Amino acid sequence: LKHIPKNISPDLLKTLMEMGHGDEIVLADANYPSASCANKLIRCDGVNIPELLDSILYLMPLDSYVDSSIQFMNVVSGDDIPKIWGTYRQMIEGHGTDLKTITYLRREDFYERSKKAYAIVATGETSLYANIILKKGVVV
Amino acid sequence: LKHIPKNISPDLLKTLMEMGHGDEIVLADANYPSASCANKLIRCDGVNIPELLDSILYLMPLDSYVDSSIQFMNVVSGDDIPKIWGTYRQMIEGHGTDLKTITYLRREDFYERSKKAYAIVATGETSLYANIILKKGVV
Amino acid sequence: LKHIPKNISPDLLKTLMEMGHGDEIVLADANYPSASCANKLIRCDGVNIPELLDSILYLMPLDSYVDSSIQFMNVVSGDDIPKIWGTYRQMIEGHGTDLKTITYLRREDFYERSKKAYAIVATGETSLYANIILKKGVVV
Amino acid sequence: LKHIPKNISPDLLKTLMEMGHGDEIVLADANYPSASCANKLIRCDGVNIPELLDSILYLMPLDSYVDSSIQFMNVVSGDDIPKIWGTYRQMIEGHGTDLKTITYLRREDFYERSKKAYAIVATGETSLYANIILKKGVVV
Amino acid sequence: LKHIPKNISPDLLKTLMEMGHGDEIVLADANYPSASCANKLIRCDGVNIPELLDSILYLMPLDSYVDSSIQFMNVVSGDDIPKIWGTYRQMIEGHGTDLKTITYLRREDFYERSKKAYAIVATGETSLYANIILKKGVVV
Amino acid sequence: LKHIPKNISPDLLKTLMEMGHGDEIVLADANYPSASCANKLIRCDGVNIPELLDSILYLMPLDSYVDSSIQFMNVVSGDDIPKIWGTYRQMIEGHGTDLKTITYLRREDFYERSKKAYAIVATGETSLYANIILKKGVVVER
Amino acid sequence: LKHIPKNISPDLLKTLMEMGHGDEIVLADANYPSASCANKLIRCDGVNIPELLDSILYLMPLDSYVDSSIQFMNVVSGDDIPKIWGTYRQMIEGHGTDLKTITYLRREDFYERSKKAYAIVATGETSLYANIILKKGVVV
Amino acid sequence: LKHIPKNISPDLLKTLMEMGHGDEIVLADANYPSASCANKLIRCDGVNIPELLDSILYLMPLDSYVDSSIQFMNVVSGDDIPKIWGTYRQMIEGHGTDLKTITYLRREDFYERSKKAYAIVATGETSLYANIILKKGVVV
Amino acid sequence: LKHIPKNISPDLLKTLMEMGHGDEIVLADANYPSASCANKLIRCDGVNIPELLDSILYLMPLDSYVDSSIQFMNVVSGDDIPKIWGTYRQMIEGHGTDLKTITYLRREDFYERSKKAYAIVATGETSLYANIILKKGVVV
Amino acid sequence: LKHIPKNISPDLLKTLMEMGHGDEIVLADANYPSASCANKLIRCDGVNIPELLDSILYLMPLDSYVDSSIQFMNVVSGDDIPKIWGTYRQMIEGHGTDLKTITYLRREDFYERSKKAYAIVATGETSLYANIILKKGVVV
Ligand SMILES: C[C@@H]1O[C@H](O)[C@@H](O)[C@H](O)[C@@H]1O
Ligand SMILES: C[C@@H]1O[C@H](O)[C@@H](O)[C@H](O)[C@@H]1O
Ligand SMILES: C[C@@H]1O[C@H](O)[C@@H](O)[C@H](O)[C@@H]1O
Ligand SMILES: C[C@@H]1O[C@H](O)[C@@H](O)[C@H](O)[C@@H]1O
Ligand SMILES: C[C@@H]1O[C@H](O)[C@@H](O)[C@H](O)[C@@H]1O
Ligand SMILES: C[C@@H]1O[C@H](O)[C@@H](O)[C@H](O)[C@@H]1O
Ligand SMILES: C[C@@H]1O[C@H](O)[C@@H](O)[C@H](O)[C@@H]1O
Ligand SMILES: C[C@@H]1O[C@H](O)[C@@H](O)[C@H](O)[C@@H]1O
Ligand SMILES: C[C@@H]1O[C@H](O)[C@@H](O)[C@H](O)[C@@H]1O
Ligand SMILES: C[C@@H]1O[C@H](O)[C@@H](O)[C@H](O)[C@@H]1O
Ligand SMILES: [K+]
Ligand SMILES: [K+]
Ligand SMILES: [K+]
Ligand SMILES: [K+]
Ligand SMILES: [K+]
Repeated sequence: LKHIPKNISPDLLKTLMEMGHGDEIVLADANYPSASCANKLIRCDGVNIPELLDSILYLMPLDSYVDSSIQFMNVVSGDDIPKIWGTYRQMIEGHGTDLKTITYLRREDFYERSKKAYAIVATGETSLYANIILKKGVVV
Repeated sequence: LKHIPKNISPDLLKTLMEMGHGDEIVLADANYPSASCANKLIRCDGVNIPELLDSILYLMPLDSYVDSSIQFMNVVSGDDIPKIWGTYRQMIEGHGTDLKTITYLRREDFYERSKKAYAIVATGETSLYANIILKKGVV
Repeated sequence: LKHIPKNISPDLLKTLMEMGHGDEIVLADANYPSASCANKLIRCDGVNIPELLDSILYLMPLDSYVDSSIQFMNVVSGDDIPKIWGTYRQMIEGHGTDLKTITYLRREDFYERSKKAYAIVATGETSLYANIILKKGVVV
Repeated sequence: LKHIPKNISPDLLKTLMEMGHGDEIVLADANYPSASCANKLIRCDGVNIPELLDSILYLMPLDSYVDSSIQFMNVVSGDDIPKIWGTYRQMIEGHGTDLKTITYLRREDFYERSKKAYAIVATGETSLYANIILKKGVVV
Repeated sequence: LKHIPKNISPDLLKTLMEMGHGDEIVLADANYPSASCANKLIRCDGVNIPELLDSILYLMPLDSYVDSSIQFMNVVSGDDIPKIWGTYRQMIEGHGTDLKTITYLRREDFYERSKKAYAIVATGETSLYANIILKKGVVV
Repeated sequence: LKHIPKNISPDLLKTLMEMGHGDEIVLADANYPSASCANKLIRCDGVNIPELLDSILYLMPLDSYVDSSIQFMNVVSGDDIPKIWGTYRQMIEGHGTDLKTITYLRREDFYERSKKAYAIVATGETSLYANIILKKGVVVER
Repeated sequence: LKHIPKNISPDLLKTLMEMGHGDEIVLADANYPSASCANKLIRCDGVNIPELLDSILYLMPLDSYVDSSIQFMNVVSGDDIPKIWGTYRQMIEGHGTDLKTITYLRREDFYERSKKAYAIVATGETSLYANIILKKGVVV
Repeated sequence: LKHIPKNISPDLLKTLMEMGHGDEIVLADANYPSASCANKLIRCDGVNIPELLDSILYLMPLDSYVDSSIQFMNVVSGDDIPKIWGTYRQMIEGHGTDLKTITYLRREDFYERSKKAYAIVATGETSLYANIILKKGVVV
Repeated sequence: LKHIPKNISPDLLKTLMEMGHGDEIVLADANYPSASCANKLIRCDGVNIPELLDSILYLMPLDSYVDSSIQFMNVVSGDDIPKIWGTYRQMIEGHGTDLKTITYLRREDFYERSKKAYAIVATGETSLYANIILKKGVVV
Repeated sequence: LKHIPKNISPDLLKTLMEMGHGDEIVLADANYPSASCANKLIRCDGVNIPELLDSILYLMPLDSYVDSSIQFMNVVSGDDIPKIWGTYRQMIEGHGTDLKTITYLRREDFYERSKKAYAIVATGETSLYANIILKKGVVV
C-alpha cells in the first residue's frame, strides 16, 4: 500500500492494529525459539531487526504508563555485548523515546515474558542477543 | 432488520441472545487490549460506546442479583476523572438502572475480569478509560 | 432479550440480520431434507412454521423488486390441498404483503431453489407440503 | 423417525446415546447461561422442559448407584418457588423414579456442576428456576 | 438407550433423523469402497446388513413417492445370484413394503448413486453383492 | 496505530495489504447481500462508505490497466439516482482519478462481479444503491 | 484385508499400532461413559469384548515391565462378580499371559485411569463390569 | 505389532483397510509430485518401493474384475528402461498374480489416474520411473 | 540451520521438498495478486526475487523434459523491459540452465498458470514485471 | 532436493528450522510412546536412528549453554547396556561434540522430558532403549 512501511507483512500490521495498550510484541532473532514460545507466531525470516524496529516505532507508540516499555536480553557471562543495541538505542531515540525505558532481562526471564506476549515475530536477524520486547501504549 | 437497533451487529446480537443470567460482556475502548483478553471477540471498530451502551440497555436487562452489574476501569489517583463517565451515567439512569450499581476496578482487576467475561466488543471509542463491563439480568 | 420474538433462536437472528436484499431463506417442514440441501443449516426442531413465519415477517420485509417473494411447494395434482396453506395466507396478508406474490413450485424445482438459498431452517412442522421460501427486501 | 419422540433433536439423541453410566445432562431454562457453561452445547430454543424431561426419561434410565440422580436449582430468598417443580415431580414419578432422588443445589453450586456435565441443552422454558440436571443410569 | 434397537450407533441414528424425504442411505458390505464414495461416512464394521436393515426399516419409512425405494447391486453376468437377496426380500416384506420397489443397478451406476446419497454405512457384511440403497419416506 | 486512517479495521488493512494488482474489493451498503456473495467477508457495520472510500483511496491506487476501475450499481426505474453518487464522484476526483473510469452495472451483474472480488466489506451505509467496486492498481517505488 | 483379524476396524488398528510401550487402551462395555472419558475415542458399537480382546492379544504384546498389565472394573456390593471374567481368562491365559497380572480397580479409580489412557473403545458388550484396561509391551 | 508387516505405517494400514473393491493406491518414487496430485497423502519417505510392494501384495488382494490391476509409468521415448521393473515383475509373481495384468501408462495418463486414486504414498525410492498403481480386489 | 541457504523460510523449504518433477512454483513480486491466485501461499514479504531465485536454484533442479522450465511475465504495450530480467538471466546461466528455456507469458496467461502452480511465494520485490515460474526437475 | 540429507522428511526439515536455541527434539525408537507423548509428532517409520542422528547433526548444532545437550534412556538394570549406544557415540564425536554432554535419564524422567520437547520423531529403530533427546544450539 501507499504510506505504510514496506517491510511489514499484512499479518504483522493486523496484529499491531489489534494490539491494545499494554500488549507486548517480541522481535526475535533468527536464533530465538520463536515457534515454541509464541502465543501468536508471525514469521518474517527475510527481515533484520533494526529495519523492522524502525517501522514499528513509526506506527506503534510505546507504553508510557510503565517504567520499562522496551526490553533486551542480558548476555550470559563470558559472551560479548552485541553492538546492535547501539543501532537500537540510536533508533529508539529517533522516534522521540527516552532511552531510560530500556531494561535488561536475563535469558530465562526473557523466555518467560515472550510466552506472555501477544505475538512473536520470527526475524532473520543474524546478530546474537538481538531480541527485543515492545510494549504498546495509548494512541493520541 | 426492523425493530432492532441499527448499531448492533449480527454477531453481537447472537452473543447477547445466547448470553444467560450472570454472563458478562465488556464494551472496550479503542485502546483496550480486547483481542489479547477476549475469550470471544466482537469487533465494532466504527462504533462508540455511549451509542452502543444505549442499544444494549434497550435489549438486555442488567443483573439485579448482584451489588454491581456495571463496572468502569478506575483511573490512577489522582488523575482526571473521565468526562464520558457522565454521559454513560446519564444513560444508565434512564433505562431505569440505579447509579449506585456502578463500580470501579483497578486496571489489573479490570483486565482479569474481562478475560472471564463471555465476550469483549472492541469499539472505536477514542476517549480514555471508557470501558464498561455489563452483567446480564433475567428476562 | 427484550423486544425480540421469543421463537427466534440466536443463530437464526444472526443469519436473518446478515441476509441482504434478495437472499432467500427456507422455512422447511419436519419431512423436508433440510441438511442435505442446506448451504447453511439452522435447526429449530421444536418450532412450527406458523409461529416462525409470523416472527420472521415482523422483522424482515419481503422483496418488492420481483414478482414472487414467497414460494410454497406444490402438491402432486391435486390430492388434499394442505390446510396449513390457509394459515400461511392469513399471515402473509396483513403484514402486509400481497397474496399474489406467492407462486407454487414443483417438488424438484423447490429442492433445487432451496440449495441456492442462503439458509434453510429445519422445523418440527408435522404438516405436509408446509415448506416456505421467503425473499429478503430492502430495509428503510 | 418412527418410535422416537418428536421433540428430541438429532444431535440430542446422539448425545443421550453416547452418554454412559454416570454422565450428567443439564436441561436449562431460557434464562440459563447455557452457552457460557457448556462443555457441549445443544440448542433447543423452541422446546419447553416438561415435554423434554418426559421424552428423556422414556429413553434414558436414571442412576440408581447414587442417592441423588436429579438436581434442581434452589431459589434465593425471596423468590417464588416455581410451580413447574410440581409438574416435574408429578412426571418423575410416573416414570417410576423415587422423588427422594431429587436434591436442591444453590445457584453457584448448580452452575459449577453444569460445567462438569457432559452436555447442556438450552431450552425455551420461560419459567424461572426451571433448570434440571439428570444423571444417566444403567441399561439392561 | 431404551426403545432404540441395540445395533444403531449414535451417529447412525443422528444421520437417520437428519435425513428428510427423498434422502438416500447406502448399506455397504465389507468389500464396498465406502470411504472413497461417501459424502458422509458412518462405520459399523461389526454389523451385518440384514440385522441393520431390520432396525432401519423399523425406524425409517421408505419413499412411496417414486418407482424404486430400494436398490441392490446387480451381479456381473455369470456370477451367482447372492443368497442374501432372499433374506432381504423376507426382511422388506415384513414392515409392509412391496418388493416391486426393488430395482437392480450395475456396478458403475451403483457407485455413481452412492456418491450422491446422504450417507454410506460401512458394515462387516462378508457376503458379496450385499449392498442396499434405501430412500427415506414421509413420517406421519 | 499512528499514520493509519482510524476507520480501517485490523482485518480490512490486512486484506488491503494482501491484495495485489487487478484484485477487486466491494464496499457494500447495509442492504447489500454481503455475507452471501463474499469470497472473503469483512464486517464494518458501524462505518459509512464515503468515510471508508476516502481512507481506501488514500492507501490503495486504482488499476490504470483497464478502462473501468470503479463500478456503481445502476438503479431500476422508478428508483431515484442516489445523492451519494455525487459525494463519491467528489471523493474520487481529488485523489487523482478520472471520473471516466466509473461504469455502472445492472443489479444482477454487480452481484456476480462481487462474487469474484477478493473481499466484500459490509458497511453501515443506509443510502440506497451505494455499493462500489474498486480494483487495486500497481504501487510504484518513488 | 488378508492376515488381519476381521473384527479390528480401520481406525482401531492404527491406534493400536501408534501406541508405544506403556500406553493403555480401554475396552469398554456398552454402559461405560466412553465418549466423556476418552482422550481418543474409537466406536465399535456392534462388537462384544471377548471377540475383540482375542484379536488385540493376538496383535499387541502386554507390558511385562509393570506388576499389572490388565485391569478389570471391580463390583460394588451387592452386585455379582460377572461370568465374563471367566471368558476373559484364557483368552488371557490362552495367549500366554500370567493371570496374576490382572488387578482389580474400583469404579472411580477405573474412570480416572481410563481418562489417562491413550484411547477408549466403546463396544456393544451388554454384560456389566466387562471393561478392560490393557497396557502395551515391547515388540521383539 | 505382531503379525503385521514391519514397513507399513499406522496411517498406511488404515488407508489400506478402508479401501474397498475398485479403489486405487499409488506407490510414488522420491521424484513423483505426490503432494500435488494426492487426494489423500501418506508419506513414507524412508521406505523403498519393492519392500512396500511386498507387504501390500501380502495384505491386499488385487482387482480381478479388470484386465489391469497394476500400472507402471512408461518411459519417455528417449530415456532408458529402469532396472527396477524386473524387481517388480519378480515381486508380482511370488504372490499369485499374472504379469499379463501389468500395463504401461504415459506420464500424462499416469498423473491423471493418480489424482483419481484414493491415495498416494510418497516413498524414498531413488530409481526413476519406479511408480506403481495398485487396484484393490475383493477379500473372501 | 547449517548448510541451508539463509533466505529460505521453514515453510518454503518444506514446499520445495514436497514438490516433485513437473510441479511449479511462482516467485511473485510485491505487486502480484499472490493471495487470490495461490493454491498454496508462502509469504516472504521481506525478500527480493534475485536472492531467492539464487538459493532456490542451488537446491532445486529445473524440468528438462519440457522446452520451457522458466516463465517470465511479458510487459504490456507499453512500459519498459525491466532490468531485473538481465539479473535473472545472469543467474539462470551459471547454475547451468540454457537461457532458451525462458519463455514469456502474456499477463492473463501468467495469472492462469499461477492458479495451477503448486505454490506462490509473495516477495517484497518492488521491481515491476519481476515474476518468475519455475518447474521442478528430477534429482540424483 | 540437492545438498540436503536424503533421510530428512519435508516436515522434519521444517521442524528443525522453526526450532530455536534451547528447543529439544526426541528421536524415538519403534517401541516409544511417541504419539501419546508428542506435543508435535513427525512420523518416520521407515528410518533408523543412527542414519537420522547423523543427518540431523550435519544440519543442527547442539546447545553449548547447558552441561548436557544429549540424553539417552537408561536401562532398568534389569536389562543390559544396549550396543546401539557406542554407534551413537562414534557419530556425535565425529561431529565435533564432546561425549561428556551425554547424560542418562530414567524411564519416567525421559517420558516427562519428551512431553516438554518441541517435537518427537517416531522412527523404525528396532534397538531397545535407543531414544535420543537433542538440544539445539546457536547458529553463527
Ligand atoms: C544465547 C542466546 O540464545 C537465544 O536463544 C538467542 O535468541 C540469542 O541470540 C543468543 O544466541
Ligand atoms: C491508560 C488506560 O489503558 C487502558 O488499557 C485503556 O483501555 C484505557 O483507555 C486507558 O488508555
Ligand atoms: C412429499 C413432500 O416431500 C417433502 O420433502 C416434504 O417436505 C413434504 O412434507 C412432503 O413429504
Ligand atoms: C435467578 C435464576 O437465574 C438462573 O440463571 C436461571 O436459570 C433461573 O431461571 C433464574 O433466572
Ligand atoms: C464385485 C463386487 O464389488 C463390489 O465393490 C462389492 O461391494 C461387492 O460385494 C462385490 O465384491
Ligand atoms: C434495491 C437495492 O438492493 C440492493 O441489494 C442494495 O445493495 C441496494 O442498496 C438497494 O437497496
Ligand atoms: C455400575 C457400572 O457402571 C459402569 O460405568 C459400567 O461400565 C458397568 O457395566 C456397570 O454398569
Ligand atoms: C521422468 C520421471 O518423472 C516422474 O515424475 C518421476 O516419477 C519418475 O521417477 C521420473 O523421474
Ligand atoms: C502490470 C503488472 O501487474 C502484475 O500483477 C505485477 O506483478 C507486475 O509487477 C506489473 O505491475
Ligand atoms: C523398556 C523400554 O520401553 C520404552 O518405551 C522403549 O522406547 C524402549 O526401547 C524399551 O522398550
Ligand atoms: K513470512
Ligand atoms: K466488525
Ligand atoms: K436447535
Ligand atoms: K464404528
Ligand atoms: K512418514
